[PDB]
Amino acid sequence: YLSKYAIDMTEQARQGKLDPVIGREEEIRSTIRVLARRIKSNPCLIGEPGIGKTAIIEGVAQRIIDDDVPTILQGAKLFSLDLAALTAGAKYKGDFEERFKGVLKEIEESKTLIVLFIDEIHMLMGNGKDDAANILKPALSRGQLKVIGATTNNEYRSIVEKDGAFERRFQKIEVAEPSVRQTVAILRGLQPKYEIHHGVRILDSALVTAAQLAKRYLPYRRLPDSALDLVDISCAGVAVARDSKPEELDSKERQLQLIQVEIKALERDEDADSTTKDRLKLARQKEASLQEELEPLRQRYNEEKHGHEELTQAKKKLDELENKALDAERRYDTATAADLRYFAIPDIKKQIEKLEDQVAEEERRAGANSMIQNVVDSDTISETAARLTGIPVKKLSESENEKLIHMERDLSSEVVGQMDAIKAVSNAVRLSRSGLANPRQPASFLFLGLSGSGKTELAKKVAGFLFNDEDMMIRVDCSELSEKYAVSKLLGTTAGYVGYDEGGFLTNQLQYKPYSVLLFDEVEKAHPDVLTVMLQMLDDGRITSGQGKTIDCSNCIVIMTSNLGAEFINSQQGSKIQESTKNLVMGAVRQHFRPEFLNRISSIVIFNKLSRKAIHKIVDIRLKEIEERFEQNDKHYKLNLTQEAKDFLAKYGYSDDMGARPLNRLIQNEILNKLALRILKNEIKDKETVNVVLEAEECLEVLPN
Amino acid sequence: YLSKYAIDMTEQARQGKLDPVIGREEEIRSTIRVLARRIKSNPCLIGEPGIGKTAIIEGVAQRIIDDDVPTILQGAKLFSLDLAALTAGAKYKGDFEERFKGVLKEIEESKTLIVLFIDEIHMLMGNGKDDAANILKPALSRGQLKVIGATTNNEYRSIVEKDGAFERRFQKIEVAEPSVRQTVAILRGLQPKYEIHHGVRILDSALVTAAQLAKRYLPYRRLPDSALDLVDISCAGVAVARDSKPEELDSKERQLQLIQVEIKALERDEDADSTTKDRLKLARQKEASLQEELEPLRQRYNEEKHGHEELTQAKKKLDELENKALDAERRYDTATAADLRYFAIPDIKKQIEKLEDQVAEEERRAGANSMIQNVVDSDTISETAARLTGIPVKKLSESENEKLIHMERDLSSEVVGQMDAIKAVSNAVRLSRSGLANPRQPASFLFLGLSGSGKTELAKKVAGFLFNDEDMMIRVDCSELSEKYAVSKLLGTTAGYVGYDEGGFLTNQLQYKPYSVLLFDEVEKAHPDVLTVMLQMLDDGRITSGQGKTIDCSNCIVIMTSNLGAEFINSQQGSKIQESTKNLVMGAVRQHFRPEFLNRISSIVIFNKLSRKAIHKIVDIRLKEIEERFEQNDKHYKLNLTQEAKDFLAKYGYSDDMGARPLNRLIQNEILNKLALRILKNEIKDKETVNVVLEAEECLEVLPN
Ligand SMILES: Nc1ncnc2c1ncn2[C@@H]1O[C@H](COP(=O)(O)OP(=O)(O)O)[C@@H](O)[C@H]1O
Ligand SMILES: Nc1ncnc2c1ncn2[C@@H]1O[C@H](COP(=O)(O)OP(=O)(O)O)[C@@H](O)[C@H]1O
Ligand SMILES: Nc1ncnc2c1ncn2[C@@H]1O[C@H](COP(=O)(O)OP(=O)(O)O)[C@@H](O)[C@H]1O
Ligand SMILES: Nc1ncnc2c1ncn2[C@@H]1O[C@H](COP(=O)(O)OP(=O)(O)O)[C@@H](O)[C@H]1O
Repeated sequence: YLSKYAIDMTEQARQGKLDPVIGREEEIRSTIRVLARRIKSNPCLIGEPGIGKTAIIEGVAQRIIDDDVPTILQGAKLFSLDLAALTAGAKYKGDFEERFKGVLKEIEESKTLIVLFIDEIHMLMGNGKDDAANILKPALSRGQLKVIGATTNNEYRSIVEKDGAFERRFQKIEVAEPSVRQTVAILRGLQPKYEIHHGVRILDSALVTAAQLAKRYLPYRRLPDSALDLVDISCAGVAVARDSKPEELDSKERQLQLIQVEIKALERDEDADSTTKDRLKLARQKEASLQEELEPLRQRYNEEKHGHEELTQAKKKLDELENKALDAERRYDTATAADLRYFAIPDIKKQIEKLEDQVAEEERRAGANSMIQNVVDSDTISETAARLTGIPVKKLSESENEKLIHMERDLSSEVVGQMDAIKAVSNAVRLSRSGLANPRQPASFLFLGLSGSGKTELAKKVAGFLFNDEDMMIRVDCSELSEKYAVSKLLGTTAGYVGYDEGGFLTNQLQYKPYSVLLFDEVEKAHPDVLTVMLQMLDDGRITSGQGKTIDCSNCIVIMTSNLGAEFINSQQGSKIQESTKNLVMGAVRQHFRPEFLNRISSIVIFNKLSRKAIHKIVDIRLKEIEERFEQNDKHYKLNLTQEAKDFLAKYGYSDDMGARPLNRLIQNEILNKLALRILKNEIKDKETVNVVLEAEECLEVLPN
Repeated sequence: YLSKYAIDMTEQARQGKLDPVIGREEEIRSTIRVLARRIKSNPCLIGEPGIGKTAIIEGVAQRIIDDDVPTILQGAKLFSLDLAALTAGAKYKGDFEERFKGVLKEIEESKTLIVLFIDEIHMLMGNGKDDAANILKPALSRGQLKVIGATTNNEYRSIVEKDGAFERRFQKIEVAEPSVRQTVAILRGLQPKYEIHHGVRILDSALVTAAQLAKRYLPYRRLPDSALDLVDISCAGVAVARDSKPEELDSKERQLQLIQVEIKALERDEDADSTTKDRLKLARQKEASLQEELEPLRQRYNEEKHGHEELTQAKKKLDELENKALDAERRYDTATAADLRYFAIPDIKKQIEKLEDQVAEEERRAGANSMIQNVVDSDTISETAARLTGIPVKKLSESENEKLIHMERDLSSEVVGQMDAIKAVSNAVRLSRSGLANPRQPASFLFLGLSGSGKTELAKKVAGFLFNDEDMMIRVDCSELSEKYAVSKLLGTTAGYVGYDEGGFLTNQLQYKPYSVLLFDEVEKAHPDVLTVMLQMLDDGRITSGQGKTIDCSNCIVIMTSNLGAEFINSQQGSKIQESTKNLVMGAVRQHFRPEFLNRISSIVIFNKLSRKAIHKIVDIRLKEIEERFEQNDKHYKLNLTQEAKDFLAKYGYSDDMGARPLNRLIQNEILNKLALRILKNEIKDKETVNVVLEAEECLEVLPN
C-alpha cells in the first residue's frame, strides 16, 4: 500500500506537524510554478545539503493545504516517498521494484492529482540507473505524476553526466543560504518552538548572535542548521540549567541531613547531659532554620516554574489555535476560524505577555526567577559555541570593527616593526569588509622583503586575530608546483581521473576552514598555470574543486610570499625599505607576475629590514611566548635577558641568511635544554633568573642555575 | 515484554550493582542536554573501546535516579537493549523486527519516555544495514522513542558516511580518555569494589602508580578500564598469591601440612620408635611453631576480614539509606527522609568509624593487621605488568629521572663515539619528556654519519633506555616510498580501496607502540609527498590512518637517517667531524629538504668517524655482548682478545664503506666458528678464553685449545 512509508505531508502539515517556513517563498513559488508547468512539471532543489531544502518542499505542502497554489494544482496532494519505502520496505531483491511500482501505481490510481517528492532524489537512479525508478518514474511522469526532487550540487552534477534525461525532465532551483539577517528572521519565526521545547525564553539578541556565531564560527555547516544547532543546543543547555533547582535545594536539604543525622546521634550518650551533646537542641533549631530557607526557596522555585510552564502552555495554545484557524479558513468554515481568530488567539497573546511578567525578567538579572531562562546572546550562545568551537569568550566577544584600531597594534605587539605592512594588511581586512568590496574579493597581499623579516609570521599572527586561530591558515608549498600541477593544485585531480584528492590545499582545507587565510609559500616559483588559477583566486576566487567540481570561496584572505626582491633588499642598508629600492622590487614583481594578477592584490607590501633594534625586542616577545605558555606557572624565570642575552641572541639570531629565523634554534639549543635538565635534576624548582655565563658563539648564553 | 527485550538500567541503579564512576559529569550533562534537545534529540558517545561510554550512560541513569534530569526527561527510564535483544532471538529473519517494533511501541505509549541505550552501534545497521533498527527507528522517531547510542570514533565516521540519516537526529558527543590523574581519582572511587571483591586492601599509591603504569605500558588499552585491569589483575594477583588467607601464612601452612603428614607417617612405622623416625617430635615442634605463627596470621586476616566485610556492607547500606532519603527529600517527604536519617545513617556511619579503627592502618600498609596481604603499590603492580609486558627489574627501576639525569651517560656506556650527539639527543628527549618543548611535538632529528657506526644502534639504545626495550623501535624503508606510497604511506590505502592494512607497517605498529622510537631509513629518498606527510605528522605527531583514525603519538622519538652528508663524511677530516665540513653537509640538508621540513625537526646529528681509537674498544664491547647473549654458565669467557683480536678485527673492521658492521661477521666468521668447532669437539667445559694465533687476513683469529 501507498500508506506504507509514503507520508501525506499535507495531512501532516494540516495537523500542525510541520514547522512554519520562513524566507523561502521565492524558491517555493519557483517550485510551484514548475509543478504548474504542463511539460516540465518536475522541480528540483539543488545547492548545499546542510541548508536542508526540504522545508521548501514542506512549504509547498502547506500551500496545498491552504491552497495558496495555482488552482490547476488545487486538487494536489503531496507525499514524502523515500528511504524506508525502498529499504526497510524491502526484504528480497525485487521488493525494491515492487515498492516503487506498487506504490506508484496506487499514486496514479484515481485519487486526484498527486505530487510526490524525494529528498534524496539521488536514491533514484541509484549510483548508475539500475531502474531505481530511473525509467519507471519518468514513464509514470508521462502519466501525470509530478515529482519534486532534492539533491546536492555534487549529486545532480554526477547524475547529469550519467544520464542527462533527468535534467531534461527537471527544473533545478538552487536553494540559497539565507543571510544572517534573514536567518534571524527565520529564527524568530521558529523562536516560540524552541521556547516551548525547553521552557525558556530566548533573547531576541540571542537569536541574532546564534545566527552570527553560527555563521562566524561554524560556517562549515549551513547557517539554517548551524543557527538552529546553537538555538536548540543552547536552549537545552538552559533546560539543563533549569534543572539546577536542586543545587540550592540540596545544599539546604543535605544540610538538613547532616543535622538530622547528628540529632539522633546527639540524643543519647554518656555525655548527653553536657552542652557537648545538648547542642542537639541547636541542631533542631538549625534543622528548622534550613526548613525556613527551604520553604520560600522551594515555593519560589515552584511559583516561578509554574509561571514558565503556564507561559509555555499559552504559547502552545496560541499556535494550536492558529493551526486550526488556518485549516478552517481554507475550508471556508470561517465560523470555526472565527472561534479562534476573534478573542482566543489574541487573548492567548495577552496571556503570554502576562505570563512573561510572572517569569519576571527584571533589572536585577536575566530572569528574576531562579529557573534561569532567556537564552543570553552573549554568555549562553557564546558558551554554547565554546562547547562547540572551544576558545574563550574573547573569541566569542568583539565589536569586530574595533580590530582595525586594536589589531594593528596588537599585531605590532606580536611582530616587531613592519608597521606600514601591518597597517596595509589590517586595513584590507576590516576595510574590505566595511568598504563592502565584492565579497569574492577578500583581502590579499604580496609579501616582499626577505625571509626572516617575519612577513609570514605576520600573516600567521593575523590569522590569530582574524579567527582567534593562528592555525586557521592554509599554507601552500608553491615551490612544489612543477608542470604536473595536479593534486597539489588549487583544483587538484580532475573529475573522473585517478585520485580523489582534490584541491590539494585549498579544497582540502577550506572545506573545514571557509573563513581563513591562505598563504602561498614562495609564490614566485609557482608554475604559470598555477599563477593563473591563483589570479582567479585573487578576484572572484570561485575555485572549482578537482572531483566534486564545487566552489566555496569568500573570506579566503590571501598572502603570497617571495624573496623576489632579494638583491634590492640586500642592497638596502637602512630599515624602512628606501624609495627606488622598492621600485626595483616592483620591477622584479612585474617580471614575475602579470599586471592582471598584481592588480587583484589589495596591496603589494615590502617588508622592512628590521635589524638589531627590532630583534632586540623580538627576543623578549619570543622568550615570553615560550614561558607564557610553558605548562603551568610553577617556574617563571625573570626573563631578564639583559642586554647580554638580548644582543648575543640578536647577533646569533638576525642573520641576513634568514633574518631572525635562527632565533628559534637559539634558546632551544642554548638554554631550554638546560632548563629541562636542571629542573628535572631537582636543582631548579621554581622562579630563576636569566643572564649569560660568559669557538664561534662559545659562551652559548647559559643561564644561572 | 520490554523486560525480555531490554535491561532496566535505571532500576538496576535503584538496586545498585552498577559501579559508579566519576569524571564524566560533562559527558553526562551533555548526554542529557541532547536528550532534552527536541530536534537532534539522540546523543551518541563516541570514542574508543573502553573509553568510558558504558559507565557514562549508567551515570546518566544515575542522574535519572536522583532527579538530576530536567522535567522533560526527569520521569524517563533507561534500558540497555542489545545483542541478545537483537540477534539471540533470531531463529529466522523476523524476531529482530517484531521484537524491535514491540519495544518501540511499549517505550512510546503510556509508560513515560523509555529511553533505549545502544551499547554497540556496530550492531545497528551491521554489514549491509539490513534495517537493523536504523531505518525504521528514525522513521518512528515521531514517537520520540529516545535513544542513546555509542561507538568508536572510527566506526562512527563510517556509519555516518554510509548513513546521512541518524546523523540528522543525533548529536555526537566525543569522549576523551581521562587523564592519568582523573583515572586515579576514578580508581580511588572504585578501589573499594576491588578491595571488597578480592579481600585485598590496597595502598593508595598503588592506584596512583597503576594509572601511570597502564598508560605507560598497556599500549592500546584505555585508562578508565586498563588501569582497572591492572588493578583487577593485580588484585587477583594478590588474591592468588595470598592463597590460604594472607601471604606469609600460606607458605608456612604448606610447610606445616607437609610436616604434619610426615610426622603422622613417621608416628606409625616399623621403626617409629627409632630416632630415625621419632625425629617427628621435633618436626612436631616445627608444626606447632608454625601453627602459632599461622594462627595469628589467620586470625588477624579473618577478624580484619570480618571488619572488611562489615565495612563493605556498611558502606553499601549507607548509600542505600541516603539514596532512599534523597528520594524522600526531593518529594519533600521529610518524614521518610528522617526515618532514613535519624538513627538510620548514624548507625552505619558509626559502624564504619569503629570498624576502620579496629582494622587500623600503618605507614607500611593500608591495613595494620593482615587484609592487605602486603600488597605494594608499584612492586606488586610492576610485577603484574612484568607478567603482562615483561622486563621485571627495569620496570621496577623505571624512574623518569634516574633516566633523564644519567641519560647521556648511560647511553654513552652503550654507545661510543659522537657522545655529543648523544648529548644533543638526550637533551631533546629531556625537553620532550619535561614538557618544556611544545608537548605536541616529540624530539626528532636528522641522522647523518658514517655507516656501520652505531647510528641506528644508538636509536636502539635510546629505545632500549627509554622503554627498557630495543624492540620499541619501528623502522621505515623510506626508499620504497616512491610516488606509489599507498598502503605504505602512514595513512595507508585510502579507505574504499582494496586492502585495509592501512599503514599497518606504520600506523598499526605505532598504535601498538604509543610511546616509541621511530626511525626513517634513508629519509632523503622518500618521495617529497611522503616526507610532507611525515612532516605534518612529525611535529604535532597526529599519526592518522586512511580512515582518519589518529594515534597521535606525540611520544615518539623520531630519527631521520640518510647518507646525505656522505660526500663530506668521506673527506675524513678528523674523527670528530671537522667544523665547516658539517656546514657543507647542512647546506646539502637545506637543499635536499624544503626548509619547512627543517623548520620542524628538533635537531641534526652527523656521526663521527670513530677511528681506531674508539673502534678498537667498541669491538671489545660487542664481544662482551656476545657473551651476555649467551644462555648458560659454561662459557663466561674473558676471551683473550688482548690486543691482537682488537687489532685483527679493527684491521678487517672499520671501513668507510660499512664501518663496524662486518665485525659481527668477523666475529662470527672467525671467532664464533672456531669456538663452534671446539665446542663441537666438546672438550670444553667452561671459560674457553682463547686468542688470535696466526691468505687474506691470515691471522684469522684461530683460537687455541
Ligand atoms: N526558514 C526556515 N523555516 C523553517 N525551516 C527551515 C527554514 N530554513 C531552513 N529550514 C529547515 O530546517 C531543516 C534543516 O534541514 P533538514 O530538513 O532537517 O535536513 P535535510 O532536508 O537534509 O533532511 C530543513 O528542512 C531546512 O529546510
Ligand atoms: N616578533 C617577531 N617579529 C618579526 N619577526 C619574527 C618575530 N618573531 C619571530 N619572527 C620571525 O619571523 C620569521 C618567520 O619565518 P619567515 O620569516 O617567514 O621565514 P622563512 O620564509 O624562511 O620561513 C622567523 O624568522 C621568525 O623568527
Ligand atoms: N572506572 C570506569 N570509568 C569509566 N568507565 C568504566 C569504568 N569502569 C568500567 N567502565 C566502563 O566499561 C566500559 C568498558 O567495558 P564495557 O562496559 O563492556 O564497555 P566497552 O564496550 O567500552 O568495552 C567502558 O566504556 C566504561 O564505560
Ligand atoms: N660505538 C658504537 N656503539 C654501538 N654500536 C656501534 C658503535 N660503533 C659502531 N657500531 C655499530 O654500527 C653497527 C650498525 O651501524 P649503524 O650505523 O647503526 O647501522 P646501518 O649502517 O646498518 O644503518 C652496529 O653493529 C653497531 O654496533
